[PDB]
Amino acid sequence: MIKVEIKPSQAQFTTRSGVSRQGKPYSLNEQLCYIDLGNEYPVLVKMTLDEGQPAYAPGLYTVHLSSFKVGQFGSLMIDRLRLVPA
Amino acid sequence: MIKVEIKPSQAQFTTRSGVSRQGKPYSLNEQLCYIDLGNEYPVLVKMTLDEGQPAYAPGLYTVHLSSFKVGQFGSLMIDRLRLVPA
Repeated sequence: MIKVEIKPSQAQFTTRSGVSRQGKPYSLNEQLCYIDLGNEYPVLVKMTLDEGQPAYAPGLYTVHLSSFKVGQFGSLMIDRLRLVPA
Repeated sequence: MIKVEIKPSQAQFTTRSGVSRQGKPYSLNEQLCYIDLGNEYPVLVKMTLDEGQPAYAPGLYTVHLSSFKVGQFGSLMIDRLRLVPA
């Protein structure tokens, strides 16, 4: 299991916006977290949240299976990091 | 945990080859597996193995932490799927 931590300082999201190729508006919410990838300290990682989802609260989380998909070259890829409480 | 299965029919790798941009030869070994992504049946996924590593034997496996890296846009990515026995 991948250990992900949302620190007290990471409790908010920021929002970027713009317009798609054929006219539609979009908004993307982004939140930071720390993921332990087995180095000396956890590393900082940016997450784009799904529509209508609040920022995750501070605490410990692991990665949900829906984070993954098979890509166009047939290998596994991350679609978007989606989290569940530890 | 991601459940990965190497079936009896997937016990071998195939090898692709070629030459890099500035002259070096390369060989890449590829092996297939089934990964349970929570749909009605597991899906077929292609893996590129690391240098000097044999094909994984038939059986159940989970994903090692070294499979992941932070990408150039700061989000988590899969580098190469690396497995350990379940």
